[PDB]
Amino acid sequence: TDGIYAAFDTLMSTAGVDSQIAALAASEADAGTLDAALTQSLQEAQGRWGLGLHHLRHEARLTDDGDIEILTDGRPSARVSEGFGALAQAYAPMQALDERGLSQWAALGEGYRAPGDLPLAQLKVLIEHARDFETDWSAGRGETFQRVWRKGDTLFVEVARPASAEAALSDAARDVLPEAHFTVQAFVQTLSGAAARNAEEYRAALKTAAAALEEYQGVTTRQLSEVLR
Amino acid sequence: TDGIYAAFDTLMSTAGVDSQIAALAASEADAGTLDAALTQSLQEAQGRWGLGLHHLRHEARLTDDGDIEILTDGRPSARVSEGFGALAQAYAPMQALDERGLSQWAALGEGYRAPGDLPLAQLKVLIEHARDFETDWSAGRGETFQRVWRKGDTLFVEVARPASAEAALSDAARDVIASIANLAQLPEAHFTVQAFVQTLSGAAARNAEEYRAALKTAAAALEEYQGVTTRQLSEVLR
Repeated sequence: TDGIYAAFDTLMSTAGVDSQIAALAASEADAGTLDAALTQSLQEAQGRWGLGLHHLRHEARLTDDGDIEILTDGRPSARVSEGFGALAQAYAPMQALDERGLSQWAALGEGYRAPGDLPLAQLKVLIEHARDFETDWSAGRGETFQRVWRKGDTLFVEVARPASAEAALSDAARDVLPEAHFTVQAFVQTLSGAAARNAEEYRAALKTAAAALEEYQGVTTRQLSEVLR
Repeated sequence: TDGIYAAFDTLMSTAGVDSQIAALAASEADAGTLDAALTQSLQEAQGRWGLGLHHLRHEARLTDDGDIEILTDGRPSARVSEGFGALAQAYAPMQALDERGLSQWAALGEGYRAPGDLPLAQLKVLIEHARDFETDWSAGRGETFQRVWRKGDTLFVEVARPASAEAALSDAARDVIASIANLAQLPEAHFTVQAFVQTLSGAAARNAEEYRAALKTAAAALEEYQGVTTRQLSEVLR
């Protein structure tokens, strides 16, 4: 019934996106307002899930049969009514994760990717004077991984810490359902305008993305610590 | 019509481009082969004329009436039957030259351009690790200027030494007389060699030392083509 908007909201919560879609529908929002918000929410969620599909366009839309269709590059690939397990399966063959759980796809697709361990003084040059560019993954502060890319006027700063469903669910027990398919594994901080050509803003964006990542992974750990009697 | 091809070849000579359109047409080459040779010649010429129109696609084609049409971004600009001055005039409003005679347009158009005074250490990073990028003009050796940009898989290195047609033509005249008459009808009244753009691809296009050597190759090509065209014009004047 009206549980389709709730089901989507639930999906979004696995990513720490507070979509508020049921509330939007309840307000009697038109279909186009609903579709724009569904899509904006999904796009945020893709940045958190760590699936590694930045190179694909993500959309979600209302269908006549009361379902929510999820598209990648314009092709439908799943329906929300199908459940969260099916969404995961639809995404899986598009993914290319390495042994660290880090996507191997480039975010800009096809082209030169710079090393992930450039000197900051050289990375600075890309940031200030390059056009589009992209960096391979590298380790970063505190058990995280990080990479950066620019597309247009926007700099995207990705910080990731891959963490299986087991690894969290479990690790919450060291204190003495949807999260089985999706969880917050990464955070992408965006910069634009002058800030996207400022290497010190980049460095601060890493710290911002890392803190927001750990806050988001902290909450999932609490649920699986209180759901533990 | 014989004269149309010859006219085109003469225009090309002002950039030291030996286009051989008259000989190619006399062998009765087909329209596709001729059009390709016309276009390749014009693109080469544009690199040396220093008009500053790298952001535009340049083409030339045979017409039905036996003419040659010159286009910029698919739009007809002038036909060779109109004369060398008509083509110069069509280009003029597309140009944007600064005080020094250097073009103000970017080669990549619309987007971020790096400043011209960049340290070599920084330029080296762009060359090795960026994708597309562009630099404004910087000072080079011996009164030249220089800039560099990458588009896709190709690195472009431009060295220029701006020079009006009047300067080039009068220098030729001065040296001819000193060594011993409708000037208006020469193609050199409107066109002269001001620049050379050297190209690098594949791995060399991301190699700092290939770039340094392209700067010198480009400078030396500028000398060579200013040399050949000056000698060519002087012979006519003699």
